[PDB]
Amino acid sequence: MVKVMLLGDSITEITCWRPLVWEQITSAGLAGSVDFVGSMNDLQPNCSRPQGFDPDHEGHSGWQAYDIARNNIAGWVQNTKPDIVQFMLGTNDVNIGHRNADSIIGSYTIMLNAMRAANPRVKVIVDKIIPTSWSDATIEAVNTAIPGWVQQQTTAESPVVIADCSRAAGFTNDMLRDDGVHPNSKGDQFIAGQIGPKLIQLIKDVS
Ligand SMILES: CCCCCCCCO[C@@H]1O[C@H](CO)[C@@H](O)[C@H](O)[C@H]1O
Ligand SMILES: O=S([O-])[O-]
Ligand SMILES: [Ca+2]
Repeated sequence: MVKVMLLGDSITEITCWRPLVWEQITSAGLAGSVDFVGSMNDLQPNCSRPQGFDPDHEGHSGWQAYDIARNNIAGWVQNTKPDIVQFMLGTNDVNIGHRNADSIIGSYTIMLNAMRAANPRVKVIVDKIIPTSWSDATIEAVNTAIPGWVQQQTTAESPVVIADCSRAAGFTNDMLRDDGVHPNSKGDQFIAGQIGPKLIQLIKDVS
């Protein structure tokens, strides 16, 4: 099976886009070919769970890319050896850590280095980060940086592709919960529509 790790923070852990992506995989005829991997397996009870849903993920509410890069990622990828890694991180670096864009892209680099050390053929999706309701400018600065980072980092052996979940790709405030940070059902549909097709293409590419 193709092993996929859905790495992230609360936007991965406590949201419902992962079931939608699994549905897409199912619809593509790939549910028997795909194993979602990771240390966590919680899903909120208000999400519409497809039957057969693979609940494993590597989402952690409140965790920062800074910390994950330095303390956790090597363990997680060493334990699971994913073929594909999809992530959105950085929201807590800003809102909790008060870190800048240079910090966050640096932490990206350290995470990707660890993913590749575990698997030099890993295929990676980096998500441009959803906006906060208040259009946090350091989040946008990370988003403006992601394409250059990808250009610097992507290789034929280990491609890095972008799932653009940003303001600029259509993420509206109407897609946020009342806390101004997490996607509501509309934002989950949007997220799943950006990630799911890139993830399906990568799955198909895995040898
Ligand atoms: C720094 C932000 C860290 C994560 C805060 C997560 C807040 C999640 O909030 C929770 O969402 C649930 C639905 O998903 C609701 O059922 C709960 O009542 C609510 O507390
Ligand atoms: O969860 S509903 O507000 O889009
Ligand atoms: Ca699994």
